Order: sequence, then C-alpha cells, then structure tokens
Amino acid sequence: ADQDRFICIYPAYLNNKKTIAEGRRIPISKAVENPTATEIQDVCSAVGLNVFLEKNKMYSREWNRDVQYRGRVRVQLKQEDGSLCLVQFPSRKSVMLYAAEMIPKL
RNA sequence: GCGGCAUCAAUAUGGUGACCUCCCGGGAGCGGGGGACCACCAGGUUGCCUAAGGAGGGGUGAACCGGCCCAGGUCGGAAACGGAGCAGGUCAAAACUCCCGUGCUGUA
Ligand SMILES: [K+]
Ligand SMILES: [Mg+2]
Repeated sequence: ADQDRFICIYPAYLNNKKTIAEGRRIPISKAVENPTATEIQDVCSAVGLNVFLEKNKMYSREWNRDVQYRGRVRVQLKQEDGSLCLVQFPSRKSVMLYAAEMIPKL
C-alpha cells in the first residue's frame, strides 16, 4: 500500500507506435497512438483507482526526450492488507488494457 | 578470351537478426518461459528439358536505417546493477555495390 510499492505504467507500454523491444506491452489490436502519462492517470483515477504522476521520470527504452513522450504513472492495486482496490484490476496487465481502451474516448 | 548473352531450386541439421502473439514473476531498470512469422548464414544431400547454377575474394554500412563490443555521457535505481545507445573497435550472416572466375552464343 506504500506509494513505494505502487506499480508502474510507462506510456511506452501502450504505444501502438512502438515495437515489442521499444517496450510495447499490449497487442497492437489494443495498443494506442502516442498516449501520454497524463492521459493514463486521467483514466485510471476516474475509475476509482489510486494513482499519481511522476511527470519527470523517463522510460529507459526511449531515446526521444520530448515531453509528450515522458512521465510515469503509479497505481496501487492491493490494499496494504492484501485486497485489490478494485476486483477489476488484478494484473498490471488489466490496468494496461483498460487505460488502452478508455483513452481513445476522453 | 574480340565483340553477345546468360549463370539455379528445392530438401535436413546447427547459427545470426528482426517482428508478432501469449503466459509466470516483480515497486523500477526487469527475471522467467510457449508458440508464429520474416531475412541472412554454415557448411551436408538433392535434384531440372542448365545454355552453364562455384554455395569465390573485396568494399559501403556512412545525418538512425545492419549484427556484435560498447569508453564517455544518459535514463531506471537508496545501491548492486540494469536498460537504450554515440564515439571508437569489430563482421560467416540487413540492404546496396565492386573482382573473379565459370556456362552457353556470336557474327563481320
Ligand atoms: K555508475
Ligand atoms: Mg517466446
């Protein structure tokens, strides 16, 4: 439950524009074009998740130093005790697929 | 060796590299492992109604387009470390180009 134990979401995980080795985490059929951390958190937060922005972190695998291309997003799943904060997001993978599907909407 | 033209394919085994798609593990950088597909390679067969199909020797690789190894610096990290990768070094294997040889064909 300690922020230090929040999981990580780098936009690169979600970027349909990046190869596996550039860091893509979800299938292109679900991936998305150039999502930004902000977005990522902006969807998560408004789902009842606990999540904050590290606007300044920078994914390793990302030579470009442009902003649109940076920031990390921290999301708490389980409750210090051990329960997920929302039955619907067990896996980090679950989060990723969700974020990936709601952003197209904002 | 004067001028012309033209020079494999498909099979097995073991590399190299991309890419896609799934799990398991993790607070990052990540660890673990299953499939699919492409390109290139090694040297071993196989073959066609080849005119011949050696699987030859070089060079470029460079303002991102190659593979490796990567000083620095940079990003993740409390650190250990790890990633991405420039310079430089380097090469059985991105791609593009040079030398041959070799086979048929040739006519004044
Ligand atoms: K160091
Ligand atoms: Mg695999």
